[PDB]
Amino acid sequence: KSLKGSRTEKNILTAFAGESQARNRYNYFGGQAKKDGFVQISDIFAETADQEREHAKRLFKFLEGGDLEIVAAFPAGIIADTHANLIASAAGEHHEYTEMYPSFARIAREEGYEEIARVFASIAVAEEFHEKRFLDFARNIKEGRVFLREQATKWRCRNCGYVHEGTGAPELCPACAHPKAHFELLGINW
Amino acid sequence: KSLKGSRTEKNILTAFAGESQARNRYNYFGGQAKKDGFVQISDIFAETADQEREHAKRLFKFLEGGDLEIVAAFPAGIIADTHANLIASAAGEHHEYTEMYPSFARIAREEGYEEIARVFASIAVAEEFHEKRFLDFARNIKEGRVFLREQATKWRCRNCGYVHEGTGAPELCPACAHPKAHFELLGINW
Ligand SMILES: [Fe+3]
Ligand SMILES: [Fe+3]
Ligand SMILES: [Fe+3]
Ligand SMILES: [Fe+3]
Ligand SMILES: [Fe+3]
Ligand SMILES: [Fe+3]
Repeated sequence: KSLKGSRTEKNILTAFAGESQARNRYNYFGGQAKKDGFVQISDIFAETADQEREHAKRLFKFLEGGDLEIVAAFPAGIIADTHANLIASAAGEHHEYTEMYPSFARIAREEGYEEIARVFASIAVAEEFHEKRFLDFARNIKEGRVFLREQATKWRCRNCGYVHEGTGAPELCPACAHPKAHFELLGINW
Repeated sequence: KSLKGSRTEKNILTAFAGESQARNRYNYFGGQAKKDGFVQISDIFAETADQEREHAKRLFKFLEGGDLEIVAAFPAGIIADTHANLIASAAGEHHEYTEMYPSFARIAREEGYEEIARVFASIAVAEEFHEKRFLDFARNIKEGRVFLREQATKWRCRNCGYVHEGTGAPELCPACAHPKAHFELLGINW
């Protein structure tokens, strides 16, 4: 039915607003990650920013009216060092899939908007992987395993694609001469 | 002084939230412009989205705390045809420089935050050009002068840079074979 004048309508705008701020936060965090020497982590933040843009677009496409008042609490800033930024992000992601989305999906059902409850529940699934990914990176940093493993693996320079075998990523890539910050664990997903 | 517990603090988060949603709206509007056959207009929306990201970043950098509750009305959606999207954008831009920013700048002063009042007043200046730019494009569309003038001018294909002299942009660019949608009025600003 019509969305105008329902708790769900107000809920979609709230989700859109939080997702909108998250996209900006993740992009700023990506910038700081790059300046901290974590290029792979920098690009993940950027990718996540992009994915929130898409969660925001699906929700926005449901909206049909003019002005709508919202009451909501959002994190009042802070761009810190990368490890802290990763911890703050996971926490935000955590609240979305554990509290915000489940609740909004539940309400949309009570109100006869199953398709929107379907979308709200599906976004939460993606929000769970974002948190996990942020948590793993935070841990690697804290344990110092970002650029060095205990056993010998293959490392890839994201800048030129040079593959390196060893316990750790080299100081400078021998092909493109870009620094260690550009190396990641070689991955294959096909 | 400290920003915590001031009307200004709440005002910065509000500006950050609205700017955050504007960046997403302008990007969605850019997509629709591209699908409407207005590539120059599409890129302007994209550029504007990027500039709001930067207004949002300056404001965000002032924030120092945790969670903060906000009460505010935001436009509850709508991606329509390009002319309407341009009209809605100018209106939003209009409210920012005429009402929101002046007011927030005024309050920041009463509260001893001159530097923030300085930033708030400077953003409004940029918000005034965004509106004007959106208004001109809306008018050209409505009057049908997007791809055709009364006197003969020079038109440039944004895709390959081919310069065309005439009253109107050609159906297909002769160099890159991309359609009329890619042409703009040749401009020089140096
Ligand atoms: Fe999210
Ligand atoms: Fe997320
Ligand atoms: Fe390399
Ligand atoms: Fe703005
Ligand atoms: Fe603007
Ligand atoms: Fe061309």
